[PDB]
Amino acid sequence: KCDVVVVGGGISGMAAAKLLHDSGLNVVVLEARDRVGGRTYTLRNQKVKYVDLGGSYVGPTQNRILRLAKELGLETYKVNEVERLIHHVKGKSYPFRGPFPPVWNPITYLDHNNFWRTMDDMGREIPSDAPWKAPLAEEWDNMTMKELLDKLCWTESAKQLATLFVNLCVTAETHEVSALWFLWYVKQCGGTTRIISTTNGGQERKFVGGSGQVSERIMDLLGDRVKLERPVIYIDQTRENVLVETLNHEMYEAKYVISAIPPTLGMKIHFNPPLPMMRNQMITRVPLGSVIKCIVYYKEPFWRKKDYCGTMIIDGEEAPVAYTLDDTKPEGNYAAIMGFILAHKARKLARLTKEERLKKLCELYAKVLGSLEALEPVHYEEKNWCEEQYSGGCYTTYFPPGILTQYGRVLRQPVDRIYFAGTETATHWSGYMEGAVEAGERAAREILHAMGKIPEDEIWQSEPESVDVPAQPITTTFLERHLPSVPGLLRLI
Amino acid sequence: KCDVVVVGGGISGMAAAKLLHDSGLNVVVLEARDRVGGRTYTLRNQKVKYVDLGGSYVGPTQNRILRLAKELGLETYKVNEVERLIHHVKGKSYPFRGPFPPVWNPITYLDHNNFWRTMDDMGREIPSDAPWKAPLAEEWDNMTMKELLDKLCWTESAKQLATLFVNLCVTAETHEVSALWFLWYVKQCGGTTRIISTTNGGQERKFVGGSGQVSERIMDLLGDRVKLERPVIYIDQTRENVLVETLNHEMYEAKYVISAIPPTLGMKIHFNPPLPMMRNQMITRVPLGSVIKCIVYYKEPFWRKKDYCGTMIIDGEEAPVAYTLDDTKPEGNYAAIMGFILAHKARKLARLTKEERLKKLCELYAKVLGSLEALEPVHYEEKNWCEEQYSGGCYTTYFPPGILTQYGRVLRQPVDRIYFAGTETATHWSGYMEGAVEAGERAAREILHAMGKIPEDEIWQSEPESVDVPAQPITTTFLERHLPSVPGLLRLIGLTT
Ligand SMILES: *[C]C1=C([C])[C]=C2C(=[C]1)N([C][C]([O])[C]([O])[C]([O])[C]OP([O])(=O)OP([O])(=O)O[C][C]1O[C](N3[C]=NC4=C3N=[C]N=C4[N])[C]([O])[C]1[O])C1=NC(=O)[N]C(=O)C1=N2/[C]=[C]/[C]=[N+](\[C])[C][C]1[C][C][C]=[C][C]1
Ligand SMILES: *[C]C1=C([C])[C]=C2C(=[C]1)N([C][C]([O])[C]([O])[C]([O])[C]OP([O])(=O)OP([O])(=O)O[C][C]1O[C](N3[C]=NC4=C3N=[C]N=C4[N])[C]([O])[C]1[O])C1=NC(=O)[N]C(=O)C1=N2/[C]=[C]/[C]=[N+](\[C])[C][C]1[C][C][C]=[C][C]1
Repeated sequence: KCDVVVVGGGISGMAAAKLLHDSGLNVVVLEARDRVGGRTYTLRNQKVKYVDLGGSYVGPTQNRILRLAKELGLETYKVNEVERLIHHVKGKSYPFRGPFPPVWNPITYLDHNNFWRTMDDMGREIPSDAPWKAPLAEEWDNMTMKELLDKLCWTESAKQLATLFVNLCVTAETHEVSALWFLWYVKQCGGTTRIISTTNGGQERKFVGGSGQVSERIMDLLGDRVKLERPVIYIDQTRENVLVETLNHEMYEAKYVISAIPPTLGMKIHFNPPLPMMRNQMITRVPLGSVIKCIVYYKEPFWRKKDYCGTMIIDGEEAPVAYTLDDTKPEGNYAAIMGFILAHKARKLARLTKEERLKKLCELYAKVLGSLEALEPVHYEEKNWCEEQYSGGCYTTYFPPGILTQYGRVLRQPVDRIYFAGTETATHWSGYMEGAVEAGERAAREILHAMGKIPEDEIWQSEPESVDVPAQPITTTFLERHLPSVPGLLRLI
Repeated sequence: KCDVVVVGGGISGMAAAKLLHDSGLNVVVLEARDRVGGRTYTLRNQKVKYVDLGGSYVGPTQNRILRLAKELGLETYKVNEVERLIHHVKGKSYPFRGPFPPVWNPITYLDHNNFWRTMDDMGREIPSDAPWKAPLAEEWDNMTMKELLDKLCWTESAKQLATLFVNLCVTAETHEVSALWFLWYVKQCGGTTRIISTTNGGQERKFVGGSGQVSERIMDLLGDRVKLERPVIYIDQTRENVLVETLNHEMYEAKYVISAIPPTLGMKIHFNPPLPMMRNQMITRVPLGSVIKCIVYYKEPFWRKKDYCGTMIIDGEEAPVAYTLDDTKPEGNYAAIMGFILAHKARKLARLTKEERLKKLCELYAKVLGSLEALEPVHYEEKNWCEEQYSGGCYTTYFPPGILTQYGRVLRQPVDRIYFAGTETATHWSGYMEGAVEAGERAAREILHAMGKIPEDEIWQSEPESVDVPAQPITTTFLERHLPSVPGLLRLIGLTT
């Protein structure tokens, strides 16, 4: 028994556990599996030395995990983006530089340009704070991303790219998801460019040694306080001190509980009293994406000799993987290529043996890169989050049509003495590790204010720009921002 | 410890507990609350005598619950449909007879006609057995019912009626739901007419005294074997006998477990080993509807004197309730009007005090019936399932866009020795009580075949027509089935010639 019990073992949890504890409070972290990273997990073994099988990239805009990571003595390193990149469409590879693949036909350049531009216009109107307050909230929330794309794109080229863009960020199908939501999501990281970018944004760097380290080291900083194998089963706010209880068959009491489960996973616990109605149902409507992350390892980074860094953007159904990044260690060390198997594909491809899938991955790469070499892997590693009981799937939680709108404002409303962290709770970079920190921190601070050691003021707190990962702003073009849409051009005539 | 553990206390479970037990097997029903009715619950108290707060109607098509009901000595009674009915639109009531409200405008008579006609054409094409197998499964599954109506309906009159038709049957918004799914649902009951009808189909009869009876009585036939207050928390197939465990802190073991939790509510349990990928994620994408059931009681059934039985179909937002049935006991006894608060409205009006809601319903009724009398309730009763931890919501589970298609075929794939009941699992009338029976029974039988006391043959079993609720088929009209759509008419117009 203690002061405050935290229900998740992952980054948001620990971040929060620590904040509290750096603050004198007596904390305890109930964590359900033997490891402690979140959807964050770092394999270590001679063949690979280390690989993030969970989440790794981290960037310019993400001032907080950067910071936390530093305090625990960790270091960044940039991802390879020196050579050229590839957009392989209709069976051929086309190389290029810069964040964005070039388009040929004017009546298409116009389209694409409108597409993204429009995503951003549409977002500039959604408070991150609270998406459900947008002038057009409902209209956008009762529509599906596919609907939007269908309405928005006069060219197939664009319709597909956008699909992919989407398949790629969040984890599912243009048809699986609320427009209002997805629109929110992108903006809440600073829009298209920031998010899609390797170099001046989202996927610039990985952490030396693994993002796993983040939470392990906080565990180290915490005493015995972090209890592994402690699936929390049952929470009771009935009396005064709160009781939490473990599948284990032990009890803990405190005067507060932060929960860092991904929202759905709340169903995993039995509450008494019952949750208020909105929450109770909300927990039931907000699932997780599906993805298998895969890493194929070669003797050296053969791509570079062909003046490709290993970034492939790949169009089409026949392809197991649509996006690929270089995963070689910072030293020229373990040549590898990283790749995601998204959404429906993640479920189709699951049935194959690991082996069967490597063949597929390779063959693809050999073809896209154009090099027999890819046919000669030297080691493979993959994780399929789909199958994880205590995670539910990967990257994040998505919102289907009906929902942000109706159940949205509940996600982080406190229930008596339970407050709620978790990346899916953030406001910046939710969905990503940074999110997961802002969350926990904001949470815990909520509890502090409750206990009276701090004002409304200091629940929400600012993000001092890191010095190691400075951020430069986003640039537009008179042309880029006044060319007509395909319709405009039509009306112009 | 025992033979087979069943996880739900509701109709599917009991139905199934029984079947097994009628068969010599050593059963046990772990149920989580003090009661035992499903999303089936019967209030009892002088003011009311009894009222189903949960699910009550039952009808011509539903050959099994009728039957079980009978074996336990229960009796049907038809619901009032002698007087006329009302379609209240744009603020006026229009009375009528027959299951279907009449429409003025031909250019609209045609539309409606096509609307429903289309729903059935569209469903003659989806094997109930396995909806995901339709020639156009995907296309229809990545579409939302709102899209379909939008695409399908050339007239507001129709778009609105249809919307309501949906808000009503399932329990969500045209935009929350998969076309493919909803289509499936309707057809899996035998289509529009069967389903919408009071008299010759869906809502013909209530049981006397309450549906609750059904499951209680089985609990009676069952020994102590039914354990209330036993939230199952944890199920372990690791070894050989399976262990299930209660929040209570006691353990049962068996050689099979039937689960009768509505699917999502699986999450409620910790599995080891972990459920296979698909199931693990499916449990998570398939929620329930939202609805508050409401019953207002009057001195006598005043509407009848006005030659209305109290069936109100009510269009518009300004309305807390869109469908209303007479609930007066079969004797002329407790004058009452039943009504549903659907979908978004369920959540909007939830904030109001019970009181605030009564004023609202009444006022509503007073205007629609046109009768100061309704301003004079003599007692009120209401349930809001939205707030129920061990149910999730009401009538049933719905599938959003992505999903029947992908995670569908798992709903009832067994996992080692866990087999899966619950209405959400049926093939007929799923979503309804009948369903829940077909499920449970079929389930159990699945286990029988496992143990080798029965062949593949007898897992799925047929449905002998009730004598007391005989069923007559669905009737079409040369005209009904050849009038053009508003498009057809358009294309017909060929001034060219
Ligand atoms: C999975 C993943 C992947 C695969 C990938 C990725 C990721 C992921 N990410 C995301 C992250 O990870 C997130 O954000 C985080 O992690 C979250 O965290 P949190 O909040 O904490 O949650 P978690 O972590 O999970 O934790 C949880 C915990 O809890 C526990 N439990 C449960 N239940 C329970 C418990 N206990 C007791 N009782 C009970 N019941 C569990 O177990 C745990 O422990 C990401 N992120 C970042 O940042 N980075 C990266 O990299 C990532 N990744 C990704 C991304 C992708 N991208 C970027 C791509 C792209 C491209 C182009 C465009 C766009 C995008
Ligand atoms: C709710 C409802 C309402 C409100 C209404 C209705 C309904 C309902 N219904 C439906 C029914 O209810 C269903 O189907 C059934 O009941 C189901 O059952 P099952 O299968 O078994 O499931 P349940 O019952 O829920 O059971 C469950 C059990 O389990 C338990 N738990 C949980 N969790 C747990 C447990 N244990 C251990 N552990 C754990 N974890 C619980 O508690 C329980 O016990 C219906 N149906 C019929 O048949 N009828 C009727 O009436 C109904 N209702 C309605 C309907 C409506 N309508 C028809 C209307 C319309 C109009 C026009 C057109 C169409 C429609």
